[PDB]
Amino acid sequence: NLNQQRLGTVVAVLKSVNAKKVIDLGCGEGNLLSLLLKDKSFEQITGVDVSYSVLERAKDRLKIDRLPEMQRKRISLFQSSLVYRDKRFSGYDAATVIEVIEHLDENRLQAFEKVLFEFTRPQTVIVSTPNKEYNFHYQNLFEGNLRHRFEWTRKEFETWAVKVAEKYGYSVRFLQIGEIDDEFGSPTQMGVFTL
Repeated sequence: NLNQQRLGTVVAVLKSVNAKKVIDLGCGEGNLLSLLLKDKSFEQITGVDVSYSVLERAKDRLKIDRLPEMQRKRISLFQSSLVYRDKRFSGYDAATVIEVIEHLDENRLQAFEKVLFEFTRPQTVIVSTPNKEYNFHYQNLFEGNLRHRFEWTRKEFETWAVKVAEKYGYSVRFLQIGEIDDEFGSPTQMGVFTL
């Protein structure tokens, strides 16, 4: 499924840069945390979410209060707004922002940018967001999955990526996740930012 490819790619990218400490900003229900917890190469796995409701679901989904001792010593989950600085954000090799920016209004987005690229400022930053164009053509209204609004087009994602890259001094690489359409691109767009 697409989610597998999406999260599977993030992990792959993280290993390519030999990231040992990873923080997933806006971790939702911990799906990425799950996959990361399966790769012993990651020494510290951290998830952050603005809603404790979602964090609680993440805790249950991961059965954190069940994993072995050495397993629970590597993961951490905590609540934060993601728009203000937080000391708990520093000291990481990489930060992941999966399907998060399309949900942020102009205001929260710009503040999130400073906290991420200026304060947290990790060696690697992975960001993925849907492709409005691709979905418009392959996603049926009210249908939960692909195959036959606030999402960004390729141009919009590329424009944003170049903007933060040149403003904060990151080199940016563009990846296409999912089946590629010669005219519309792929289901999800990904930008890999490196210092």
